[PDB]
Amino acid sequence: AYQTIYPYTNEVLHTFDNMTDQGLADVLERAHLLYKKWRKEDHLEERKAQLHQVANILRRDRDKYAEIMTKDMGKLFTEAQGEVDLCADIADYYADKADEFLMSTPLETDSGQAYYLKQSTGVILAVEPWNFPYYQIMRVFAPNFIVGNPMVLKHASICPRSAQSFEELVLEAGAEAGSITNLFISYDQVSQVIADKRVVGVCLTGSERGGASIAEEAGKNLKKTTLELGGDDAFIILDDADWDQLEKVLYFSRLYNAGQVCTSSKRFIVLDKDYDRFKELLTKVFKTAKWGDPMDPETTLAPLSSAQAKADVLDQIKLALDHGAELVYGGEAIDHPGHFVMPTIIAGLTKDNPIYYQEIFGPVGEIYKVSSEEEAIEVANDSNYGLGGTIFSSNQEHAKAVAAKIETGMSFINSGWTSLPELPFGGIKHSGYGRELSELGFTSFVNEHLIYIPN
Amino acid sequence: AYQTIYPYTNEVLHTFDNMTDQGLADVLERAHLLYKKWRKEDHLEERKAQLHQVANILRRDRDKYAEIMTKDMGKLFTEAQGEVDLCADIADYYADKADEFLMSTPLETDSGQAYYLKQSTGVILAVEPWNFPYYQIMRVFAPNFIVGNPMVLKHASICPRSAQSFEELVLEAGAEAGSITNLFISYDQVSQVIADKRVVGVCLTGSERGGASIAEEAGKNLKKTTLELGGDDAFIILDDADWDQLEKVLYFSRLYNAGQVCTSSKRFIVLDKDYDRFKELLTKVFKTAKWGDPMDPETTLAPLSSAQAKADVLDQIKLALDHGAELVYGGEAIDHPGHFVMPTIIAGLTKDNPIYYQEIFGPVGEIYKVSSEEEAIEVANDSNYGLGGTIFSSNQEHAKAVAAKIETGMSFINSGWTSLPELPFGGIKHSGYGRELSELGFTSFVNEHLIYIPN
Repeated sequence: AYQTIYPYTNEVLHTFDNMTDQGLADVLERAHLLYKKWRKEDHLEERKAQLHQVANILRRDRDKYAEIMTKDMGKLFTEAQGEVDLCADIADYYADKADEFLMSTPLETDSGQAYYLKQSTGVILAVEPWNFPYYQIMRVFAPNFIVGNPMVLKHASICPRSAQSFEELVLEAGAEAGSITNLFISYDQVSQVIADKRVVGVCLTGSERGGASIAEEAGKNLKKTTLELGGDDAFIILDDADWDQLEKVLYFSRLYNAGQVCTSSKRFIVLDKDYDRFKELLTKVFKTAKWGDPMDPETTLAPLSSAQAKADVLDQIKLALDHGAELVYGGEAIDHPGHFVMPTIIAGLTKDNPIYYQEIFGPVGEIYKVSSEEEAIEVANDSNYGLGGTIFSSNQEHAKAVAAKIETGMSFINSGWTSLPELPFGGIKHSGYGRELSELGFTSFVNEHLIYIPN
Repeated sequence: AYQTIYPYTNEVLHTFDNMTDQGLADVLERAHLLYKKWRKEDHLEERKAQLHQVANILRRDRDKYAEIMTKDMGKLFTEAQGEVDLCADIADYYADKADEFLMSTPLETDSGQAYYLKQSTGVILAVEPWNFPYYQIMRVFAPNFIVGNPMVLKHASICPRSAQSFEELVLEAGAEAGSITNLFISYDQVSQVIADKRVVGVCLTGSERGGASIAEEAGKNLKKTTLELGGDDAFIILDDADWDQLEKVLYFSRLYNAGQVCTSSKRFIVLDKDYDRFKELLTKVFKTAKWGDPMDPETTLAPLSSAQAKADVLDQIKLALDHGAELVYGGEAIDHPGHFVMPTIIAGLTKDNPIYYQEIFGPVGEIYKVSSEEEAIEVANDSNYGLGGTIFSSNQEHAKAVAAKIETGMSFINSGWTSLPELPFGGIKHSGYGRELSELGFTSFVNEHLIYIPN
């Protein structure tokens, strides 16, 4: 069921009715007709103006949109405002790069004249998670809206108000009905949408289980897909790391959004000589956390998104300890109605311990000890994920060399994760395939139409 | 079973045994280790020199490789020689472009420095068809080899000698064992390969059925894929078409490789005023066909690839006629042990006729009649396929404007299909997704690894 249940009080705020089969059919036909309209007639200029208007409205009513996310999945109101700003940046970026990104591409050949057009393909289905209600949508809506692919959205069950308000936001900006439509549907209906001839692609962000189910259904129907899955990013601290700068990013690196970030710095990798120093520094940092009302500007740690999320993180901590891990800090239950989990630090992780290979979507620092840089690289790559990662070193060329050896899609030098409109986002292995954002994400669902005239 | 049965005499020449579970396991491990070796050490220059050597050997022994394709699937020896020459060009092209294509790409950002590397990902599984034994393989092997992705191949059951000899060719070029390995496996074993963690991607060229099976399996395992499926390309003749130039390309457009080409000109779309004239012309061109021994340089029409192929084409022709189509030329059996089908032409096709929407992988010309350019476009787009197509017009500007309105991946002006290393190849709808060749095909299974350094 689609419901808004405030993670801070655990009170049901809204309950939405699921979309009917007839409604779904009407939505797909409307989207398909809109696709044909944009395919036969050039309406790019209008879409550009509309996307800029989406950005204007977000600026103006930022606090309202920020509060909706907080009440939906519990993130700090201040973090929610930051999320809105990034959405404004993404919307404006694609509106500005439109003409450039859609330009035809000349091809070098001495046999004749050749180039390819970048054309739209059809209706795109987007399946998104709750950790960044607006950002997850905008990452794919903005580029596809500009190319001309109408979109249908299946958002997470716990952030229906965010999903619904995004659709209303685009309609308010003046976009034609059908540009994007939220779908309060079940898993079976999602299968029907993917099997619908009017839908030409699927982009999903979420868990491996959901990804495997959606990709399997898409493959059976010959629909292209892009998958953005979990991560268990390695944060590697080399011997020449600047610890003054290190202390400044630690809180953000693992406790931002209460650790519910695919690119969170889940696995800290430190050298023997810095091991004790780091355990003490991370503990000092985690101790500054102040949990409570996410709407209060003083709160610096939000409650997890749901009761189930809290239960899973707590069980993972228990599992780690039961298999030999060492409890460095926290691990103490928080007495409060909200889904709170206190910052916790575990170490003494070994390959025979299950948690060594598991992603923990919570405020849990994990410390891995290595004796050399080569050992650091080995541990970083001994993972089923390959999304992000950080290399901390005062020597830029050194950091760049080590980063290249990490089997992952993204490497952040001397900093936790960052996402910007101009930077491609995506990974490898179980983190998925394909990319979102930049010009790379822009063409995921565009048809490169070759035009060839031989001499 | 994997067997070489000469289409001209229907004589079984070779019978190969299937690879075992252990053999498959040994191959995957070897390929996986080779991937690691190339990822840890720089062996690009050697791979470049080795790819050039593959081209040199193909050049030197062109006739032996050509005859192998002729004996496997029956194409004209002269055509087979042409395929080899294209393979030589594809090989030389990626060897020469290697450095340029692998260069790191700078990303413009005002927040700091950013760029992304083009790194290898792992072992790639290629599934190929018999229509172009060597070209189908080279299209994907050349780019992935340069990238550093070892490859495993599952080729068609009727062209095992081609598959086996291609592996021997790469070995003879000095490439390390495992660079590419042919696999005489079953469909079940193909599923195991896709589910093996050492395999990170799958590129298939073939029928919709095979495509859906492999893509569905890949999706379930979170593996990225590219699909090059069939086509039912429209060959549109506009009002200002140069009929002298038209007559020169017609034979090739539909009878090349006996019509067994995905980008064959299967649907001729002509205006009322030109209808009768085109019927006469196509009939005149088709009458020049000389079927017989494909090794004979006198032959201009080869037998189909198998008895089943022949049976399917003949049934499609019968189906068309039973539903209202008109027989304009041919349609009579050829008495000979070979799998021969004489050039046939049908017209009077209506949307109510099943064949109107079916691809015919044989020497069957189909004529659609329209009254205007708008109708020509509607017919061309009223298809489940969208691979290639042709626009015939003396006014290039006009031809290009019309081509842009066709929903397909490629448009050839005043000529039938053509494939070059520098040109991207692929389509939309049931024709698949993704592109081969060019730079686009080069990055299908590349990990664009982002390196970001904030100010």
